[PDB]
Amino acid sequence: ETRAKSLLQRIILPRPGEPLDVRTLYVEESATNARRAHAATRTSLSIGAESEVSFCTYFNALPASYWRRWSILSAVVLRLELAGHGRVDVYRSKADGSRIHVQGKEFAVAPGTESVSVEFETDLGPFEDGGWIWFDITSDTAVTLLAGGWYAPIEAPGAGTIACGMPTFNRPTDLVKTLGALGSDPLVLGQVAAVIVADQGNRKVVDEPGFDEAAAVLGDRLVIRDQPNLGGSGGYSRVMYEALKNTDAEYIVYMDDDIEIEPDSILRALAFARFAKSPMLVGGQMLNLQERSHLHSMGEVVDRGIFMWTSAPNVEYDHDFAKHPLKDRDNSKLLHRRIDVDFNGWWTCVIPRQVAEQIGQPLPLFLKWDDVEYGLRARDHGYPTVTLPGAAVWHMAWKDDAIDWQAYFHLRNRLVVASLHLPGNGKAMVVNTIKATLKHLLCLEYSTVAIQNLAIRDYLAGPERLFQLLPSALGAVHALRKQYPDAVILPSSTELPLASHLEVGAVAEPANPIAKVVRLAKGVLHNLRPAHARHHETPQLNVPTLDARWFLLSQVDGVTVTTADGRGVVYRKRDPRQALGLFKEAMRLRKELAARFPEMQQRYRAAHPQLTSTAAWENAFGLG
Amino acid sequence: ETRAKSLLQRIILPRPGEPLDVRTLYVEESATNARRAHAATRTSLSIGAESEVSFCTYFNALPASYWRRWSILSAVVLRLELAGHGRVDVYRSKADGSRIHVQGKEFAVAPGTESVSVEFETDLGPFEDGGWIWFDITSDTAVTLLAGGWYAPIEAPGAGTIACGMPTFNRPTDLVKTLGALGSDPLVLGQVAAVIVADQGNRKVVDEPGFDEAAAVLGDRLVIRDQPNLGGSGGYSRVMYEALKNTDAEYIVYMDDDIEIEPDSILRALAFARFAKSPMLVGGQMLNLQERSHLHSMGEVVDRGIFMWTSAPNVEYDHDFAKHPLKDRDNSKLLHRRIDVDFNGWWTCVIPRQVAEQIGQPLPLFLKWDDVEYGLRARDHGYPTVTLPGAAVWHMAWKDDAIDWQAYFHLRNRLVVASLHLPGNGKAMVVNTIKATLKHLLCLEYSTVAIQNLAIRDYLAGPERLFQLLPSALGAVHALRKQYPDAVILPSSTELPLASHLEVGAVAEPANPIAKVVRLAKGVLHNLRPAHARHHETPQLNVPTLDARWFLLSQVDGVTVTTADGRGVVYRKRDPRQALGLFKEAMRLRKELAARFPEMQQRYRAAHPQLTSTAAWENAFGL
Amino acid sequence: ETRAKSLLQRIILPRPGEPLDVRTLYVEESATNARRAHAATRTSLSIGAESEVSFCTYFNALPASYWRRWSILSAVVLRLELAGHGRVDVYRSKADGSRIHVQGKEFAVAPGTESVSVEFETDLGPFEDGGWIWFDITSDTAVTLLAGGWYAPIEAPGAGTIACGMPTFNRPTDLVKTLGALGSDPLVLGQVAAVIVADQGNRKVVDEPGFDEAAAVLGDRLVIRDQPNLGGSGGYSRVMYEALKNTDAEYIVYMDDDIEIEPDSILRALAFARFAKSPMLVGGQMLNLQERSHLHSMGEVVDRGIFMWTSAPNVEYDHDFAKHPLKDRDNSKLLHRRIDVDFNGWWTCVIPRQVAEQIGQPLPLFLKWDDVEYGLRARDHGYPTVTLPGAAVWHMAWKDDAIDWQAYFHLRNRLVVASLHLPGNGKAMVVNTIKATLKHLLCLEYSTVAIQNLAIRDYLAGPERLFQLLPSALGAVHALRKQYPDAVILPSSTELPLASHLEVGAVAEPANPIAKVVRLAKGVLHNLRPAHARHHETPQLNVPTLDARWFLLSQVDGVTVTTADGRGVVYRKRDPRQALGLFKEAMRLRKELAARFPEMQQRYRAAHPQLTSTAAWENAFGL
Ligand SMILES: [Mg+2]
Ligand SMILES: [Mg+2]
Ligand SMILES: [Mg+2]
Repeated sequence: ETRAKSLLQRIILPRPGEPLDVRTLYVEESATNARRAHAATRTSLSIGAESEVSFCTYFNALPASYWRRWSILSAVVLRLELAGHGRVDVYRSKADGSRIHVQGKEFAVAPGTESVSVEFETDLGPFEDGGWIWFDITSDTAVTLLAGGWYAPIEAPGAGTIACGMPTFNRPTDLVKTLGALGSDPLVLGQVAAVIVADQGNRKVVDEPGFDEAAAVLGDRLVIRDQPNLGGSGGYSRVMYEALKNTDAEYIVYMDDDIEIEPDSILRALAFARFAKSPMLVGGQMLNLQERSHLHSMGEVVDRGIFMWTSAPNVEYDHDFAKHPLKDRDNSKLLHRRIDVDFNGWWTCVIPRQVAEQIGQPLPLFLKWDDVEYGLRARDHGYPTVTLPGAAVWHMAWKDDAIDWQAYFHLRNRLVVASLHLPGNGKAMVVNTIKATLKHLLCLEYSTVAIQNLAIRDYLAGPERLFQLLPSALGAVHALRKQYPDAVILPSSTELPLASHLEVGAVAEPANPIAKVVRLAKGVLHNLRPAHARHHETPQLNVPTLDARWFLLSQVDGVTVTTADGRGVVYRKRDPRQALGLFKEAMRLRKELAARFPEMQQRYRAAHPQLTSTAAWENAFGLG
Repeated sequence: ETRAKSLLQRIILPRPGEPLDVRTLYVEESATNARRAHAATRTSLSIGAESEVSFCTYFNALPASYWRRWSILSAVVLRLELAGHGRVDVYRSKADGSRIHVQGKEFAVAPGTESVSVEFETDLGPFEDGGWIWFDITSDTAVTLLAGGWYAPIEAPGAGTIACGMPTFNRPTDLVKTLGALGSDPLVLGQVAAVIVADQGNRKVVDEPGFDEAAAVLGDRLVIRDQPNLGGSGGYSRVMYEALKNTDAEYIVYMDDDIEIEPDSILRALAFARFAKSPMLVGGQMLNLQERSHLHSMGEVVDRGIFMWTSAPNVEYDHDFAKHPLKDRDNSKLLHRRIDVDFNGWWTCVIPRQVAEQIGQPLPLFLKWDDVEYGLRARDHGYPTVTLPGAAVWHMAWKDDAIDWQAYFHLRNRLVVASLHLPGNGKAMVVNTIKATLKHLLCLEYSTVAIQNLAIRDYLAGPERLFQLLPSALGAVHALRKQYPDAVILPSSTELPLASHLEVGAVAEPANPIAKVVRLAKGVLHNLRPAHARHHETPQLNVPTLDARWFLLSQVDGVTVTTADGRGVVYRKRDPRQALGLFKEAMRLRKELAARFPEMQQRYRAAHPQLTSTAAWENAFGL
Repeated sequence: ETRAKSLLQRIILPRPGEPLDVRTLYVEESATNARRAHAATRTSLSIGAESEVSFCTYFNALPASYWRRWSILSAVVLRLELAGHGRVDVYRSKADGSRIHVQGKEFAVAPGTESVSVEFETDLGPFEDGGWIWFDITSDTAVTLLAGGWYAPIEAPGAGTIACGMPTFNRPTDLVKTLGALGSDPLVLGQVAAVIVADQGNRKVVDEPGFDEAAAVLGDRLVIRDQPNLGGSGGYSRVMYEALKNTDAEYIVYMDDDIEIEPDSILRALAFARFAKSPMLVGGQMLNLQERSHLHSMGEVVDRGIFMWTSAPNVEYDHDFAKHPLKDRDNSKLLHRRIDVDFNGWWTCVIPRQVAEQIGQPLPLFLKWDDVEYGLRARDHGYPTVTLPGAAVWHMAWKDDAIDWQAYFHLRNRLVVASLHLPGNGKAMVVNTIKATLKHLLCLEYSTVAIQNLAIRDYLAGPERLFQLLPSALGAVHALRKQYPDAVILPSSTELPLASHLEVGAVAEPANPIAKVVRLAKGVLHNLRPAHARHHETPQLNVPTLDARWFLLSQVDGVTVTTADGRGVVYRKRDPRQALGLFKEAMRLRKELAARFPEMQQRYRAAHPQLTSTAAWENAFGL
């Protein structure tokens, strides 16, 4: 007689010996409890007498606003199996984090039996701008939650079969763990029709220890394809090609090879994609793999002025649930607002087969902006994208991605997608790139300016080169970078002579803004003077990563800057002649870009159907 | 199968009944734990079920940046012996204290066995500017850590034999405690080849109760010598002399006679010196003996402008770990930066035998600026000094060391080392000493100005007088100070008449700098008028230590000031004639110093091999 | 073998079921302890395994500064008896609250025996400006402190016999409870030779239930004497007379009939009075009876410029140890300084027999300014007064003591004592009383000025009327006050018609000081116009106690003000002619006082020996 029909989200609990900071993602235990809640299994919990455990957490709370805005559901059904005497209280929240009591039931096991069912049904009405639904358990005796989860009162449409896919490149140790975690949960395995791997490196995962057991667990689902290193674009395009050609799944699940999979997130994203009103992309969120209690972002959009991907409104990066729980209205109010996004990353993303077969294959961009363009294309075809809170995987956050080789792909493809979606003349984007070049030159980052000029040149060459540059651009970018001293990395600062500290002045951040202006003037005047070769062989300062800002780099001639991860240093040397030459070349290229932008818009929008075609990608993979 | 090859740092735990604030130096227990962790032994811990214990502490976290910058080690190995069912998560940090989860494991004891081994291996890659490596234990059941420690994956070079040495002076009880603690650890005794003591006081340690048991535990290693009071310089010089002459050890371990020795710190410094790329000095840090949970300084450098020793960059004094643990990124982020130092104190310092035989013996400076000069000499000879975190010893911190007799030895030697490592004319140092003399004369500290003039006069006498002033300057400084009223310490303010509180106005510090300037003007105008003798007999105020600042001593004629430790008072009296005369004499001496500084530089750089030779110190030891 | 000789202070512990906030005066348990410490008796504690208990509390910490400044002791001996396995750590503090570790010992009961002795001896050296000495107990297993206390390493001078004395007036229940508490401790009764009571009321203590048992416990020490109500002055004078005539005790102990006695405080004050360098008055502190975890004052002095009793330097009233313990360096630093006082209250005060026989009897002042004058006379006769921390009793603090009848005795006796100890012409005191009269007239407190004028008149009547006004001033003040509407208390504001709120403007406290000035101007202008009789029958506002300030009372014609304890209201009314006449009379009397001040000084200083004679008080007692 239960209203529960289809499972949407299980009540998952931490692992044996889980760190205390990560436990906040599952349960919010009250400090007044004289005993910590012991998690016997991954779906059961054991709390002692006179204890209160709140499930207003990132994993066990239901985002009712998302299930109201995009799902065909009118109400949700909470079901719990309990043993012992206690009470379960169901609360909801508004768009500003205010707690509202919904219902409450005092439960106890009937004598003669062993367990008791507690069931609530709450409408998705008051969640127009945001809000969650959660439940707290306040025990009178020793209470044990045997099982629980959220349900939809109607059966799930379709079959729900999914084809997973991960592009890998010389990361077999992590791919083995990913496949094992994918095959560990039988509920997830029951929905997987294929597991597609695109090995683009030389160290094949087949030759990795621990691979055969996970492969036997997955059975015939595992399909590994070898191909040249075509980057993330080529890898995910091969995944989608295999899923659309050789598997009969209803949803393609883009994943990454270096993620820690929470298996219930896949089921949550699948159930959300199945109950959607219209076909839509359902992506997952990212938790920091190094700080596992941190949610990296609630959602991402793209500023259409300068055309640049940024955080969605009411979103702040890096949220620590251990320090600021979901109940904290001071620091976690923005988490109670429904976040509307333009795109979602491919670390975990669900694409319906209809959307994939209609809008086509990814663009041959190798890396960067390959997911933003796909999200924008899906939106233009009438398919929105939702970053579903609760469904997430663990992956490393973002370092020197705007300085190293990536600074090439970040710019070129930025100009490509802008050719396909930026409305207007694009002068604001050119001014943004001009000031970015100014900053790069003032910070003694000349290889970045060189490779960005190369990116502008390769972009102005037309879309007909996009498939030729797919496997050969990275080599040229690397060869151009390694000819500048600021790109060659050393083991440590000891490989150079000791810091002389000669001719060093004020290099600390200014306080008042007039000091900022006078230091900018000082830095301009200093960069105008010819440098001293003395500081090109013996560095002046050993500057860390965070101390390497403009107010320090604009007053030096030669400085060792420590890399982001702290594994080495790079010797940046100031050269007025080369700086002026790179600036002149960048301004020439940007003027030509501002002049030819309508032509490039037309050409890229005309070549887009040929770039997303299946035959062109078949020729790219070598299946001619 | 284990990658462990050389023990570098043992996981040590607090003593039975250890104070809670001191326990934070070893373990960081979570407040949500229902039961406090019980340390059965000093090398094992027992935690209850569903508890978490973090080892990101001052004694159980490896300073990976130091073992990357100066050691030949490419990686470290963490080996743990555990009983029960739980999980061990090894983390690291960056230069700003960002916690990076490195690697986790879940352990359980198989049925039929008594314990399990948990081993990790982590490279020393991402530690260019700083960072630690630690591990946390989250228990599912009752979990007992039987043993654990850090291990280098290669064997240790050499033999690891050490010769420890402590100069003592009328402190036999603390020396007996130190000798007992030195021979308490078997792993430490296994590496000690000699224990040299230089008794310079009348109260001999051989006549102290409890000495014979510690002597029998140490064995033939204990070697006690007797010599006149030649200060710390002479004591450590005698220690190094005996070590290089009669012992075949590979390292000399300078220690102090009044320290509480953490035994594993000696082995940590030894392992850090043995795995060094080039020979180097591996000094230890100093924990406050009175506040046993505080670390005094991460390291010390010397500013070459005014030439003065101070805290290294990114170093603040007095860091309480009980209040600000290592995990606190708000108040402990500076402890995650690799601190480069110029020298290290001789409360615990490791000097390789090669370095000692090459650079020589300490200078005959008696007290102050001896370890600084020795570190700078080692640096000039191609040997750096590193203050290794985690390897520390308890000892008192610093009070009146800028007013009492030490103000002599601190200034004179400050000039001596300035004749050796100060590039330039040295006018900045002279201006700094001029303004310091101004501060002293405004604070009615005339004895300090007098002994500083005496220090300048003795420094301008040349290096030939150094060995003559080694056993004779202290008595002269005492006889000079006992002629001033501000240098005579009374038992209490009760020995003087009651405070009159007459003619006492603005003595509380103001809040605006304009008022600071007008009060400085008031004090300048007050130090010009002839003082009233009535206030030189009956004091005006009974001022405590903290209240004795310039905004009070410049508006008074006679005041009793309480000493730093609070065991007495001193009667400071203002005299315009004597103040002006001392100022004139100090200015004349500093003019002569600024004029003759190149001459003194040449004289001290030429006579350096003679003052650091074995024969001169043998003549000084009475040998 | 033990250096302990004389018991100075026992380590006392809370009562069964003691409130948590009161437990902070005895023990400071660590919040991390899994179990709260249980005190099976008042002298034993039982702490569980892995727990820390700090005795740096108000009762179990030794004020080393006071035992160094006023006592002949050179050190203090801490002796404890412990069962179990743990560690004791003795700490001290400086004058600013910095914790300095002194010593530490690990204890464990030897096999066969049941308890072990732990003994420390610490010199009273570094306590010139302040500081305490305490000990912390950190357990390993179950630990039980059976008994402990502080000791002097020399025997106590004299016998230590004390004669107690408590004046009472119609308080039989509290006096019986006080007698029971005084007789409950055998260590206190062993020193008590007499318990003197001066029953000055109609209801006698002899007819109170529960009196016979306390009387039988006290034995023949209880000496009750009946006499007319002569106030506190007469009661304490009769107590001193009886103690000096009919008992052979060494120290008189003034107590109050309505205090909750901590019995060990008496022994602490006695030990401090015996070991003193010179004879001195060792008084005790006052803990708030309504907030038992609060200390009212660390000490009291008297400002000589305007001659008014106030808090001593570095003394803040009302210190809550439950919220701000002694270890809190931010909110309890001032408690770590030695407080020098001018006098001490008579709720608990030890006066040596020599001092009492020499300086004489208290002055016949009825109430107020008697203990101040006695302390000043003692100080003039070379006998200082010291308020000893740790030795305290519980008693009510202070309300309306500046508006009711007490405003009379406080002013008159303020002048009298001034005539004995005020250097100069005393114009500042007259100006202070003038501005106080201005404030009283602004707040519609006309009876206060009406009785202050009577006080100025009776003071100018000469000291020959002091013994005549002893049993007659209270009735005159009462009959004069009850003729004013602001002094007649009503059961509630419901006795008057409801508040009309008519002609009520700005009554909230101004923000910027310019608003304060303009509101003072408005209030001055409002007191110039004729008052409307309408507001004299129906009140305008029902103003609480804390809201009855000048900024509200200076802009009204008739207001009900609630009394301090909240048991009634008074209908204050404004009358411009009456206020003007009271002001004129006050100015006349104050100009006459400022003119005749040297005359009254000479007269009172000449009459003081006759007013403190035994014959005059024998005449006053009816003997
Ligand atoms: Mg990846
Ligand atoms: Mg020392
Ligand atoms: Mg009373």
